[PDB]
Amino acid sequence: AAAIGIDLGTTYSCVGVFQHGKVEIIANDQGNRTTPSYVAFTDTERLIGDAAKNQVALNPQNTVFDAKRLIGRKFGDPVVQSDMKHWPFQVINDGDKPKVQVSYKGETKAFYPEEISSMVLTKMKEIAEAYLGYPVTNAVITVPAAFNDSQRQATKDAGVIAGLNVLRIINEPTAAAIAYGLDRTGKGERNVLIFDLGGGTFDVSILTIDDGIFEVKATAGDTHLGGEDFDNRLVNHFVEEFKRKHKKDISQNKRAVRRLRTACERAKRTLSSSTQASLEIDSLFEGIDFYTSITRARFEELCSDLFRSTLEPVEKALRDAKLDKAQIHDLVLVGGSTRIPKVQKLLQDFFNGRDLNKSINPDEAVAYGAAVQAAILL
Ligand SMILES: Nc1ncnc2c1ncn2[C@@H]1O[C@H](COP(=O)(O)OP(=O)(O)O)[C@@H](O)[C@H]1O
Ligand SMILES: [Cl-]
Ligand SMILES: [K+]
Ligand SMILES: [Mg+2]
Repeated sequence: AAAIGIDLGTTYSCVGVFQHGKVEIIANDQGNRTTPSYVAFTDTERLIGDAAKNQVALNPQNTVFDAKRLIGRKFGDPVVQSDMKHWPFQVINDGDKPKVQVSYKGETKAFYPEEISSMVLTKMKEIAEAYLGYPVTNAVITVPAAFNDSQRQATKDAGVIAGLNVLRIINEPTAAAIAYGLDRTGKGERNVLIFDLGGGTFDVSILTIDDGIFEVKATAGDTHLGGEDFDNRLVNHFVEEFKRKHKKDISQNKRAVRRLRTACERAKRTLSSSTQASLEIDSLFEGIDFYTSITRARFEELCSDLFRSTLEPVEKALRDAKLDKAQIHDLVLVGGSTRIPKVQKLLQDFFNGRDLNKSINPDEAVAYGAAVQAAILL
């Protein structure tokens, strides 16, 4: 009975298992090795993951995401008050705890963030069970290093609600380091930088590892910088292109923008492995189709300031850790956006040509380390 490692992510989640001497990251029913952290409520069903994200444009008020930004916080937390202004779903106050309010099967219902996250975890659990062939009961679940006691408590509660025995809650940067075997040496300090650029957040952690013991020396980043901001740059570019080509402005049609955004995320992912991508959106606006293309070089130009802004938190973290660049032994890429070639070039250039640890898909590295640690704990 194998235990699983679960990366419960702000925008995407990922599950792996250590079995037969190696980790396997487990693909979902659609074949995707990561699954959106989305939950949708309709007149007839609750949708989780791909099915939820794939109907987001049809159902914005009842499609919940970003629950990790709420989990374990009080309603009056300035983070909650700030973030809620920009979600299409309703957040309400139940005894100074936030709840998401939706319509489901014709009725108004509210859920605590940990309940939303428990549904995402249930999906990851079922993804693993379909692969393994038997029920899964034990798991390691990861959290950001910045999470406090209440946020860790609520993440553990999400796991309990999903029917998991949570063996340990471990930090995301620690899990990434474990994935690359960086905690296996004996006496001797090793300095590791984790550069984690995901869908919604950017986190830099500097760890010192000595005889298997992890010590956080410094952290930095931006909780509102990630792949979604690169998608948004492409969206605005294509809104302008559509205006020039058809003299129609689509920006106020919430459905057309959301569907253009989905095609932009897909093209962005293609540009990490090809130098050009095609977009073909049928009936984007008023029956007008939108068939166009984007080059990698144009994408880099549209995001050049955003990509470059990731280096200042690295500088700051090094300052706070009292370390020079050359004193970092390993540079570990985490998060789907670190697959972007320009991002890798910026970081490698900043470190004067140093190797990047990127042999594990960066959007899977946290789950991979979590799966290793789950096996060790058994
Ligand atoms: N090949 C790729 N190239 C560029 N971006 C990617 C690629 N694959 C995934 N992404 C982006 O990674 C982001 C999600 O990162 P991930 O680490 O999976 O989740 P999270 O941010 O929730 O931890 C999304 O913005 C997604 O579009
Ligand atoms: Cl699935
Ligand atoms: K993730
Ligand atoms: Mg992540």
